[PDB]
Amino acid sequence: PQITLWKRPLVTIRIGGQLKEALLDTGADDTVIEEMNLPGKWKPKMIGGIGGFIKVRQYDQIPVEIAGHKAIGTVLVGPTPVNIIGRNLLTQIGATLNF
Amino acid sequence: PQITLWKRPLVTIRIGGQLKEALLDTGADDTVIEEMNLPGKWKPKMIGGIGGFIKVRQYDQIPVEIAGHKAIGTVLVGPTPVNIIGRNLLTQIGATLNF
Ligand SMILES: CC[C@H](C)[C@@H]1NC(=O)[C@@H](NC[C@@H](O)C[C@@H](Cc2ccccc2)C(=O)N[C@H]2c3ccccc3C[C@H]2O)Cc2ccc(cc2)OCCCCCNC1=O
Repeated sequence: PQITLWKRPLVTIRIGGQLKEALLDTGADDTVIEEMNLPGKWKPKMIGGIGGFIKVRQYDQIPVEIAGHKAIGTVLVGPTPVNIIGRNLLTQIGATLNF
Repeated sequence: PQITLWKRPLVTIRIGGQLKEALLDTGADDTVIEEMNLPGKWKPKMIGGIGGFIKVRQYDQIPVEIAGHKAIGTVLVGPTPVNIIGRNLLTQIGATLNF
């Protein structure tokens, strides 16, 4: 689908059997979801953005369905203001910026 | 043009007579430019991102040319690690997300 940017590009995703709303973020290298219980082993990690660095739990090969499109990749879980879909998963569903 | 997301979506912009490299960010509500001496009156502001908040100076009606696309709007100047072109300016150049 073609998404204009007048409003925040928030879409419904499905992860861990749960449906959530996430922001399609082209400025985020990785995908960071709000604290939740995800199956499997996780590795402590530190990511940085605007405002500072935060500690996250890194999960690998996590299946995520974005607007009906399937992706399987790394998902970081931590104290984020909003669920973010980064370039690691955006490239999987073939998302591009057009103008 | 069509920009893929394998790497960070960096483009050349023109602001205040200077050519800069900025990141096309669909996850940013506003546009944040690295510290530069822009003339005119500004309003102090605090924007929140991933690791917290940072203080910026808000300039309005600033002309910014994005890859040959003339746009004009609010620009926040602060200690950002990278120039960020937000939705306020992306909507003006007709930018969309497609997948
Ligand atoms: C610059 C971003 C502005 C300040 C902010 N947006 C973000 O921070 C949004 N994402 C910001 C990123 O697109 C910016 C982008 C800028 C950058 C780029 C390269 C190197 C350093 C910093 C970044 O942080 N990127 C980092 C990131 C984010 C998530 C996961 C991994 C990583 C790694 C790194 O790329 C998420 C958000 C947060 C609070 C929100 C709403 C959305 O509250 C609600 C809105 C609050 C007011 C509006 N604020 C925003 O739109």
